[PDB]
Amino acid sequence: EAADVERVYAAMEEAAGLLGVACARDKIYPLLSTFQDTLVEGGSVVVFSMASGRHSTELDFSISVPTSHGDPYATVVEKGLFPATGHPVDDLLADTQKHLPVSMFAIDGEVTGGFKKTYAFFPTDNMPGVAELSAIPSMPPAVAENAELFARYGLDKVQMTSMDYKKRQVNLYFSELSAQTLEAESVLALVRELGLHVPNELGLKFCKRSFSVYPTLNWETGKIDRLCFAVISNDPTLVPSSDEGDIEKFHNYATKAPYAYVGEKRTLVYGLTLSPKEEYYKLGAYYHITDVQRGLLKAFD
Ligand SMILES: CC(C)=CCC/C(C)=C/CSP(=O)(O)OP(=O)(O)O
Ligand SMILES: O=C1C(O)=CC(=O)c2c(O)cc(O)cc21
Ligand SMILES: [Mg+2]
Repeated sequence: EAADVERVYAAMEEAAGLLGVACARDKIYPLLSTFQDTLVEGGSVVVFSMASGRHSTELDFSISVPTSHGDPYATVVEKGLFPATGHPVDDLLADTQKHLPVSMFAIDGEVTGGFKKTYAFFPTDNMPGVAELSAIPSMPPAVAENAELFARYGLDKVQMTSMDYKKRQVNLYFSELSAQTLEAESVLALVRELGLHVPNELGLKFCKRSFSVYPTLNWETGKIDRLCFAVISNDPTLVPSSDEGDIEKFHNYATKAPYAYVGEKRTLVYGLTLSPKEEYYKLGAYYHITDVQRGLLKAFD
């Protein structure tokens, strides 16, 4: 429906406007049109995310895509929206759906850059482990090379994976995390092994509240690029930052970002990302939600 495309895009501009970011329609409209059938409210998920520091001048969007519509990356490449990297990443999404059960897909882009990634959701009652994932031919070798470490910290079940075709990186979204894993002692030990920024008390408190944790890996080396802790909540003041600027900006976004599910509070997903020399903050304000998010809020918020 051409109507849904316009509705979604307008909302995207609205979310971007709050951050002072302009949307490149030539890069966005073509993509929304291609997946116009998924933009229908009901069982669709759409998120508009902001980030601090370096990525403060950008705005990302995530749109769920049912598997019934077919491999999303095969679609964008075939439609000439994105060029094949020529690397294993081009086959990872196809191989994943070829080796494991995928319950849903998702496309991810940036308002000025365009399409950049896809997601592969697995059945909650049948999520793969690190072993099954590392077996995928096109999966980064780093996944297998970090299997022991993951097990040592209770990172086993993965609710989904994402592929960034531009940076050639893979995220593993671990789920069903144990309290032990999120303990301050466990978190510090983990970050130290990965050589990442050491979170302070505020950061540690956020980690403990996390419902999901995801490391980013690459095909070049076996070193994890970064690790992100995600918290889902209806609370608009959870940004784990001591910066007056972040406190104000994230709160503004969390209370004004567009959303269609009027009748309920805005679903928000905050992220604390730790990189080798620093940490930055993220916040996804959901424009479309489903029972999945509703269930997560009841369980972790
Ligand atoms: C349910 C849907 C459509 C997906 C939401 C997207 C999601 C889980 C956010 C992770 S992405 P992100 O936090 O931006 O981190 P990076 O790709 O930069 O590593
Ligand atoms: O945003 C969601 C989301 O909307 C639903 C999820 O199940 C999920 C997950 O398992 C892990 C994540 O890092 C994020 C999410
Ligand atoms: Mg993003």
